[PDB]
Amino acid sequence: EKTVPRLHRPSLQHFREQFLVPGRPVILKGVADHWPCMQKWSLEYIQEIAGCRTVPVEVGSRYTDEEWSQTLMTVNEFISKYIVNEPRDVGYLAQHQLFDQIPELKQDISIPDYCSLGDGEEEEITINAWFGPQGTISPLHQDPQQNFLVQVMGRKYIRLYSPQESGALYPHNTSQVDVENPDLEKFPKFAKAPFLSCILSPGEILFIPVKYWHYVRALDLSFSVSFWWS
Amino acid sequence: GLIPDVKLEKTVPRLHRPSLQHFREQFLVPGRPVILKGVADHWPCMQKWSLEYIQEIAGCRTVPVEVGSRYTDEEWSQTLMTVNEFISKYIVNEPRDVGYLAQHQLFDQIPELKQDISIPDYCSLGDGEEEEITINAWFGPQGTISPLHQDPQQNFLVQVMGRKYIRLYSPQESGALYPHNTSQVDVENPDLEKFPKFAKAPFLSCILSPGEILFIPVKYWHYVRALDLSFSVSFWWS
Ligand SMILES: O=C(O)CCC(=O)C(=O)O
Ligand SMILES: O=C(O)CCC(=O)C(=O)O
Ligand code: NI
Ligand code: NI
Repeated sequence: EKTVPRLHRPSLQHFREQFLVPGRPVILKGVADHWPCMQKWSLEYIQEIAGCRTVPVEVGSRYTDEEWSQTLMTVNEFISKYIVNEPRDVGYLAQHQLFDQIPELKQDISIPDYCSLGDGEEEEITINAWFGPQGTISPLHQDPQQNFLVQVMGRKYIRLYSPQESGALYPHNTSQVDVENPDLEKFPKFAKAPFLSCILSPGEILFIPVKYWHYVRALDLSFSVSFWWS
Repeated sequence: GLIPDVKLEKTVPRLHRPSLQHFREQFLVPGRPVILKGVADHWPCMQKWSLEYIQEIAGCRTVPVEVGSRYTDEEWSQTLMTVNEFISKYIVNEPRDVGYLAQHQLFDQIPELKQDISIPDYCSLGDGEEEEITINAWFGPQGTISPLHQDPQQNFLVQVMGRKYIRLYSPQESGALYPHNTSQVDVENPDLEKFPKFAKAPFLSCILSPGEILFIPVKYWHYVRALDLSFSVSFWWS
């Protein structure tokens, strides 16, 4: 497939002019790979620091509002039931501001310098945790802000469609199409829609331009951190 | 739950930042207790460690919690629980029984907390190595009691939150304390008949407040009762 480009610590100017302004995706290397989270986060570290904390957990496909659901449980309960022993069902600790809830963890991360290129102020950047077993899947969708998706534990497969291709994406903000199991009959335009893809690995940051369409499956036990900014 | 009448008892002397040399010659060598003022009062823990701060950072960690008084081995016991469950059951609202997060090396367990304290300069006067210093947390509701006892090293007990009534007896007074090392005597309710030699034994005492450091010389007998919700840090050094 066509792969998202990878750059080691590109200047602020180059990032702005070649990716930010024109809305082109890119993977940034050498930027987050030495944040303390990269060496510190593990099942055991997370359980030790945050195991007792209460967090929202998704179960089900996020294609339709009616198709998924969240329940509150401790981090230990979530790891026990959905990661370790020995998951029948798929649970995802997704889209949760864990780092406002647990300021100890926020110390293990950092706000990417590139964020200073936007209009908004730093305090207004939304930082979400995405913590889950191999096999979690976020259906194709778009978000209203710029995004730096930081991979911390494990790898994700990520597929990206320009907003220029919204039409071939048979929306309902979220696509009706199962990106990895599409129905060629029900949505013909899809299969020839062009895209970029990647396997996002620890230390790596994917820049997802505002409104850019993205699909995401965790290949391993996974932990990512997104920064929604403007 | 009564603030004792300390101005009627001999008080431990208080000094503001005595010099190392004065501390060495007049307190360490002869083994005399003293309260050091103006040394720890600006440690970050002094402003930082509210009850809510401690719960936020440390809440999930498992910690040993003592129940019962330590007058003999069989009279007390420890339960391992989270800091949250300790605070919940033994600190907040109206707890029925007394629990004490006592004598626990919380600072090796949660190293970030080390940034909020320091090794007192005076420790460099000992023979030991800085790494060999043992730092313990003592976190408990109003009313915890540590019975009269001695420890085998020098001690700087730093008060961070709340106050403690402390009574001290020199090693030369052991006879009048009826050791079983620990004493059989309940300092604040002594049995005069069973322990006749206790009433006249000489002692120093104090109410130790936040920011203050109590120097307990090696083997000096000490008894401690928390007057409020309390948090102390001890440095056992040699
Ligand atoms: O990582 C995922 O599973 C979804 C990420 C995402 O949609 C986002 O960060 O905006
Ligand atoms: O703070 C207490 O209750 C006891 C302190 C103590 O015995 C010590 O630090 O040696
Ligand atoms: Ni998204
Ligand atoms: Ni002691």
